[PDB]
Amino acid sequence: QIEQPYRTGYHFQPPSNWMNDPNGPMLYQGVYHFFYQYNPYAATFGDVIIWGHAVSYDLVNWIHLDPAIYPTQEADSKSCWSGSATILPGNIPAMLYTGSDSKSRQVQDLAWPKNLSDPFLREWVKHPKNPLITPPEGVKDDCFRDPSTAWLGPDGVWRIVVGGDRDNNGMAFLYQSTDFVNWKRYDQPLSSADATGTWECPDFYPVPLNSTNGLDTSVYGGSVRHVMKAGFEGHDWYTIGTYSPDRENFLPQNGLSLTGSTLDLRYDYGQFYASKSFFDDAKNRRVLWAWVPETDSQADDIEKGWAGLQSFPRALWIDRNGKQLIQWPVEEIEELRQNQVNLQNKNLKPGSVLEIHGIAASQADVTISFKLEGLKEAEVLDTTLVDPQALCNERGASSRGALGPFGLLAMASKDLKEQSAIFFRVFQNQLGRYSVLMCSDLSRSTVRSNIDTTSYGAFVDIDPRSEEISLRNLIDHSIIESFGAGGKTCITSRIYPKFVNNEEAHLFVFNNGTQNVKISEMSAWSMKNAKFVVDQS
Ligand SMILES: *[C@H]1O[C@H](CO)[C@@H](O[C@@H]2O[C@H](CO)[C@@H](O[C@H]3O[C@H](CO)[C@@H](O)[C@H](O)[C@@H]3O)[C@H](O)[C@H]2NC(C)=O)[C@H](O)[C@H]1NC(C)=O
Ligand SMILES: *[C@@H]1O[C@H](CO)[C@@H](O[C@@H]2O[C@H](CO)[C@@H](O)[C@H](O)[C@H]2NC(C)=O)[C@H](O)[C@H]1NC(C)=O
Ligand SMILES: OC[C@H]1N[C@H](CO)[C@@H](O)[C@@H]1O
Repeated sequence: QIEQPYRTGYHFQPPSNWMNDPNGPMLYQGVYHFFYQYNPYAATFGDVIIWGHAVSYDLVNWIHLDPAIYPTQEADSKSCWSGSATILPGNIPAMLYTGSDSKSRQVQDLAWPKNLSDPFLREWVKHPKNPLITPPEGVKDDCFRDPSTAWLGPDGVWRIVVGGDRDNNGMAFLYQSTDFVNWKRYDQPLSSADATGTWECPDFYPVPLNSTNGLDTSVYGGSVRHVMKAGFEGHDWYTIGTYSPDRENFLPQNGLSLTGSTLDLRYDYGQFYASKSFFDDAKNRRVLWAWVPETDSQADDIEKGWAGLQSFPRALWIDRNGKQLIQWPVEEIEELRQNQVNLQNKNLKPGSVLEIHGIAASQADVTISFKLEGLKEAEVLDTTLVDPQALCNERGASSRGALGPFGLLAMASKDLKEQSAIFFRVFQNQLGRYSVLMCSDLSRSTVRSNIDTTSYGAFVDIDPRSEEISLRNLIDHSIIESFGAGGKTCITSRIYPKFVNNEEAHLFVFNNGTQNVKISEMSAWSMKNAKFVVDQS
């Protein structure tokens, strides 16, 4: 028998209880800081939410600390909601966050470490003039929140954004200040969309063109572009554009307002929400934290007594062609790798299933690369308007085609009665150009009742003719982060097979199509647990 079969081994998550929106991430004095929305009283959202706190020297192995920001003054008596962190000149970190005041309205609060001597910033103090910012003119007291990391303009003035809506038209309210205490709403929003509802946890940063690293938020230039990100309709979206401080104007690259349609871009197309990035000036990389909600019954959450996991921190950067963003787990994860199992030049005959042996199947890192031959045989399906989620949900692992479904069977039982399939499908349009679809077929992930087993999918932007379809998977018990094409298309999935209570998990590579495919290379590593020390009291 096995207890707590769903807690992860190397993904960040508190000892117990509920967690969501990751908060004010930052790198201060050689230490990585992470904060998270926490309900110290149950395994479900509640009327009282504080800021969880934990530190790490490598984003992998953590140390849980006492909660940092909790309601102490009127400006946040009901709860301390999401916010961001900004290290101001002088090496002093500032925390701006949304609070729920006595009158139950959402406002912006400021706070900062109280004992900078302390490597772990255990104790924090609020400013006295809190709240620093209150809902604008025509804005409802529960539609104004999630302030961003601030950025300093060449003119010496700061800039931040706050989420919310104006008559149900999601917006990025922009405020400016010189001291970081007195703020004034700017005349227009930084950006916005219609009928999208409250924009949550906005994020606005610069990405260096033709590079693969990050920049300090405050950077700007002609060889730089800006990502305007926002959550809404249960998903986090973004858009690459150009920023011009002089008029606080954001001009999208594709020239579209966010729509939440299969027309826009998301970081991850599965369970991924309330994401926030931050600049790591030690390794020159922009890191991305994101909340991964549960998919099992609320009843189930109260039983296991915990909800919420954080994605494994991924590095962010704009693509070579500059039209989309790329993500990849930070190198530190590599140090968790134990033993390995390879495969090279292995054909997967039509309708076959090859098992990977010797790996720690339930907690591993698996990369696999397919070599396609005979594309002319691709099914015929113009994909200009097709919605991939519908397609993976209609054509699962058991729907045989020409090229694909071919891929990986993770968190699977020995009898394949329960399985989670991450795979591909290659299609071709009348004119002869190809398209690749990536899927996460959770339809058979678990036999348990009351579990959301919806599947997730997205189209991968590569050329099957020239490049091989690559796929890495971070398998950690109840979460699977599927990285396709080197991070050009990511998909996080939560699954809860029943077998994980008695039997051990299995790992397979498979091809259920009619056309033969070959495994160019398959590198699989068993992943050891991440160290989680506790220093609270
Ligand atoms: C991909 O290849 C097959 C594509 O159909 C798929 O077959 C599985 O087995 C049969 C078809 O041979 C079907 O199962 C039927 O019987 C079960 C009884 O256990 C019913 O519950 C099903 O609803 C259905 O009537 C399924 O179509 C299919 N899946 C299973 C095992 O139920 C293979 O499974 C696919 N390869 C893998 C392992 O992903
Ligand atoms: C401010 O932070 C420092 C650094 O952690 C604290 O100093 C440590 O205090 C413990 C006992 O509380 C000692 O065992 C360590 O030797 C101290 N280290 C240093 C660097 O002095 C200090 O106590 C904190 N002050 C407050 C306000 O609690
Ligand atoms: O826990 C409160 C936070 N949940 C939302 C995102 O899920 C944020 O807008 C809000 O600040």
